[PDB]
This record gives sequence, structure tokens and C-alpha cells, in this order.
Amino acid sequence: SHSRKFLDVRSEEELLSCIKKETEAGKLPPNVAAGMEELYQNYRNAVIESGNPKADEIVLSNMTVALDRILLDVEDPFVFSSHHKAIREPFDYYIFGQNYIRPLIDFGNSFVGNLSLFKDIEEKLQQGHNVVLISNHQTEADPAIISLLLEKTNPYIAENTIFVAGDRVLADPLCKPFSIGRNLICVYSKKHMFDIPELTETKRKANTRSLKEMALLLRGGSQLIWIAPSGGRDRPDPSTGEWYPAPFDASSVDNMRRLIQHSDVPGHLFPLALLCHDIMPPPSQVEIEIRVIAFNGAGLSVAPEISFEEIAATHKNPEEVREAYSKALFDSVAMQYNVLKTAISGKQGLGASTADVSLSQPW
Repeated sequence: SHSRKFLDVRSEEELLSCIKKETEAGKLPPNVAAGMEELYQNYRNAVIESGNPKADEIVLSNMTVALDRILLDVEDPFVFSSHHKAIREPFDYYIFGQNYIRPLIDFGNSFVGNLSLFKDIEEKLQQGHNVVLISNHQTEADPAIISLLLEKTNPYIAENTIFVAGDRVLADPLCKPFSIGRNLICVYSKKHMFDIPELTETKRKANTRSLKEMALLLRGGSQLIWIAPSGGRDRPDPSTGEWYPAPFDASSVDNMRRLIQHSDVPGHLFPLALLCHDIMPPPSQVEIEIRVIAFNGAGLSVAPEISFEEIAATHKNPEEVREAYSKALFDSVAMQYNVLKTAISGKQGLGASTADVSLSQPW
């Protein structure tokens, strides 16, 4: 039976004592207990540093509920398979991840690129078409960056986007409550497929099942799916420290395009850029060389779909077409990303807008 002791915590001393007690009962592995203490301190620090006047209340509330939900999953892990629908009841995991990430976003220094295209995307969905957002990936909070930035203007996208998500993030005890509250297509990454030879067959069968269910969803129409063809989160250049979208896997863009073609329903792929690594960056040696959670502006942009036909008509074979189409999507993502960068880290705000990227603050 679930220990609800984290919900009785009213102080940092009780928090640490609770962590100790759950570990001593064997209900929390020592490395997970340690990760929980680091998480607490880092979340606390970022919220206090934002200047938020309700910092102490937000931290106590979000962190005691986060620890309770992390322990709940450790006691009996939620099993993810193929398509996962966000859990909204009795405990709304979606709204929990939204409220958990809210205080880390500096909305005054956050921007949306080409807001009107998100309305275009909703129209296409209303026509029964499917839309795939071909994006870069920066943090495990990416779904909340998208949902929070668009919650006022595009609540439909905020609540119904489906994220193609890899096994590494879905297995992490600290991220599980967040993941449970999102719509997902769960896949085993190519990167880790061969790490454990005794699991490869199983992962491949599950990947086929996930693809099959995604194809079935597409046949039904009106699906909005996000996928980062790079797989992983962007990393800073190991020498310069510069962050920008990681290389795409051109086969991943091709596989999505072809599933759309066989679904017999009109489908659209739009290049999407996300800028939020400062809020919850992946670990990196150059960052040590030159904080796991921070308050910072976030950016989100979308640009028109790339003409696949124009590329197929001007390239000599299948491989060259695949590479050029993936590169054209990637080139758009990187272009939008630099405009977001100039607006936020460059401090130009709306003055970073260009002919192709029009910024706004829809909140």
C-alpha cells in the first residue's frame, strides 16, 4: 500500500527524514532517494531565484506532490506500451506537469514564432488530416514548454499533441509522473537497441507494435504527433559551448512520411523549433568546464511545410531524396531556432522577428 508520507511533509527537515524512512523501508532505492534530494534542492533554488513571491509555497506544494508521485511509481511502476493516453483522473498528471514547469518559465522573455500557423494546423486537423511536428528536442520538459506557451491560444494543441518518446526518459523514476500525464507513442531507441542483447528481440517486437498502432491512429485522421528525428536532446558543442539542433536521422523523417502516405489520409509535416535547454539541460562536460534546473525564457516556433514533391522531382534516387527532404526540414528548424535565440539570449525580443519568423507573446 502506497506510503503517502510525502504529503505530510511541512518542512525541509521532514522532507529529508521522509526520504530516509522510505529508503530504510526498502521502498526507495538509495540512488533514487539521492536523485530526489538533488531534484528538491535544484527546483527550490530555481523557483526562489526567479523572484517569484510565492516561491516557498510553490516549492513545498509542487515538490511534496512530486515526491509522493515518484514514490508511488517506484512502489509499483506504471507500465508504458505503444500508445499511452495522458492520465487526467483521479489525479490529473497533465495539469500537475503543467503547474510543475510553470514557475521555471520567464514568460516576459519567452516567444512564439508564427503563432498563426498553429491555427492553420488546427484547421487541417478539423478537416480530418494528420499533422506531424518535426522538431528538435532540448529537455524532458519539452511537452510542457509547448503546452504552457500555447495554453491560451491553442489549448487543443496543448492537451492533445502526442509525443514519440524514447525508452530512456520513460524508465526514469524522477520523470515518470510527468510522462504519465502526456499523450505518447513509446519507442525503444536505435541508440540503445543493442546495449542488452537479451532484450533486442523484445524491443523490436514492441517497436513494431507501436508503429502499427500509430498507423492505425493515422487511418482514423485528426492526429497531431510530435517527433524529434535526432532522438536525443541537443548538446552543446564540446569546444565552443554553443547549443543548436542536433542532426536528424533522415530515416526517421522518411518512416513518418511513408506511414502518412499509406494511411490514405492527407498528412502534413511541419518543422518546429524549441529553445529551452537552459530550463532543464541534459548533462554535459563542457557545461561543467565553462545547474540542472533554472528560470529562463523559452521559445517555440513553427514554419510552413516543406514541399516533398519539389525535392523528389529534383533528386536522382530514393536515398538522395530522403536526405534532401530531411535536410530541408532540419534547415528550417535551425533557422527558426536562431531567431528564437536572438529574441531570448540575444535580448532582441520581438525585434529579432524576420520575414519568415514572426514573434509574439500570447499570454
